This record gives sequence, C-alpha cells and structure tokens, in this order.
Amino acid sequence: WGYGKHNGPEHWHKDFPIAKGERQSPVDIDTHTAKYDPSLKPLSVSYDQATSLRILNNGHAFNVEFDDSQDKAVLKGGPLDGTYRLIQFHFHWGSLDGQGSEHTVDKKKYAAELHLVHWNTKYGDFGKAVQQPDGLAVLGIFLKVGSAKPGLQKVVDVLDSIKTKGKSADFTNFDPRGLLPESLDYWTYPGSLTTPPLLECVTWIVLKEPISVSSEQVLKFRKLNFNGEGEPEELMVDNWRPAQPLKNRQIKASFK
Ligand SMILES: [Zn+2]
Repeated sequence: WGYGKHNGPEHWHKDFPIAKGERQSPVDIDTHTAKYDPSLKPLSVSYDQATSLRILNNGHAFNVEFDDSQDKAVLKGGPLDGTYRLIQFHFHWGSLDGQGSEHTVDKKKYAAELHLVHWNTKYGDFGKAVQQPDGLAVLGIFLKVGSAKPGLQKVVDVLDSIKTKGKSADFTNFDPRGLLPESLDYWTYPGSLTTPPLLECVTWIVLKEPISVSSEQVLKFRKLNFNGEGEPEELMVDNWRPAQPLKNRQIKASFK
C-alpha cells in the first residue's frame, strides 16, 4: 500500500476491507454541527518525563518513537477513561501548502497534521491495544505555514539523516511539549488509524488551534523520500488519506 495512483487510498479496501467500515478516519469536522459536550472532563497532556529514542523513515512518514515501558508521557482526561501512553508521533503533509492534513475543518485542508499516538495502558502493549475499540488515543494538531515553530527545528534538522525508507537515527531528549499550541480546545470522535491496517481502535482528539511552521520547515519534510536508498527518487509528499464518511457518529466539542 502507498499513496500513489495504483496503491493509494482508493485501493486500500482490497487488502484492508475495514477501509469501508463504520468508523473510519479522518473525517471532515463540521464546526456548525459538532456539539459542545459539558460532560467532557479536562484534557491532561503530561509530557514532562517523555523519553524519545529514535526517528525512523518507514517509507510512508517518519515516526519519532518514545520509551513507553513506564508511565512517562501520558494523555488522560477529556473523553478518555484511564491512561494512554505516548508511543510515537508522525506527520502527514502535502506537496503544496493548501493540502496535507487528514482531518479537515469545514472542508479546509491545512498544510500538514501531527499525530501523537497513545495506547491505553489497560491493554498492556500497543499491539493488544489496537485490537480494542478504546485501545488508542491520537492527539491531532494542524500545521499552517507562517512563523517557524522552534520546537520543531530539531526534527527538521535530523531529516537529512533519514532521507530514505528504512533509515533511522538516534533521537533522544526531544521534548514533544514544543509541538503543542497554546489552547487545548478540541473536537473528539471515535475512529480509526488512517493508514493500513485501518483498525477502528482510536479515540480522536483534534485540537482546534493550529501551530504555525515556516515554509522552510515544511519544505524540508518535502525533501524526504518514499523510496529506499539506491532506488529512483519519489518525494515523500501527499502522504494523507482524504476525509471518510462520518456515518453514525457525532463529533463533540470541548469548547463553546
Ligand atoms: Zn497519522
């Protein structure tokens, strides 16, 4: 599977029939039909002890991976019951600044989208959690092009070392707090992973406030490659799945 004409999102259902399922992601967030939910408890992003380990080009994005063997960087509160441990983050981005995000807001596409992926500690490990309807919580953050995001520059500067599929690099002491906007106002709905295997195990929490990154920062993402070393160059761009049918779901807002 990939993002091209012959293996991209419109083809995924042949190997992954859940692609046409009842709770697929991403979706368009219609801000005029999402409803404020006063039963939502406050969202807690506790990243002070986060322990990054490595950055990896997996041929569809790059993942910054974290030590998840203890409660050190966790998401709680909001729509969540229990404690979800950060395992990795990655991004989806476009070839042009007018596309790249997976979720859309009143059909608006952002230049990119950050996914911080967490798993429910009640299930013991990530591989078991993805088999559960409440296994994962993914915090989604939109990126727009404007001012540089200083807390992103350490990621930008390492990309030269992981240009091609399969390459990895040490990436310790990276603080993911530097990627968060001021406001934690969010929308939430039940959905799926947005890459194969497309499992329907995600509580999505999508922040309303985008972060700004500079044109130079996003241009460096666009220099990555989908191919491995020694293969014909295919720029890693447009690695986003479009919006899927909402079906029988409601999107709730944390804010009035
Ligand atoms: Zn993602």
